[PDB]
Amino acid sequence: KVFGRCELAAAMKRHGLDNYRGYSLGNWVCAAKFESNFNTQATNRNTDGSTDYGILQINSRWWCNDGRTPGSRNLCNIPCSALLSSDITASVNCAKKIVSDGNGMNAWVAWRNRCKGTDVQAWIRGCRL
Ligand SMILES: [Cl-]
Ligand SMILES: [Cl-]
Ligand SMILES: [Cl-]
Ligand SMILES: [Cl-]
Ligand code: NA
Ligand SMILES: [Pt+2]
Ligand SMILES: [Pt+2]
Repeated sequence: KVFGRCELAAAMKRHGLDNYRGYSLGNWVCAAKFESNFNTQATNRNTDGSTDYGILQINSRWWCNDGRTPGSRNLCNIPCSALLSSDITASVNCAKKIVSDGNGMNAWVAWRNRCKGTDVQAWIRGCRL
């Protein structure tokens, strides 16, 4: 599913991301925008052989099982395919563990390079929330 901007902002707010670990909703909407362009079915293979999945590009090295990432963990206890659903629950639930892990939203490289320190409020501006 390709979410609209305000559509994803509502879904992410419903699922408790607004100010989750201190990160305002705009940060999560931005991170989705640059990780996946809001497409739940986004996948990207990494040179190390892991794959990133879903709206927040969650990596199989740590967080999910795809059966093809040797040596990896599955800390969200889900098949990576669950991260591709039109329903964002598995992605958000897994992202809450990721952002709790020590480095906050720096775990999402696109967030650090493109969202951090910017006017992230713009991403939710105008949305009924
Ligand atoms: Cl947009
Ligand atoms: Cl915000
Ligand atoms: Cl694996
Ligand atoms: Cl933090
Ligand atoms: Na894995
Ligand atoms: Pt909804
Ligand atoms: Pt939820």
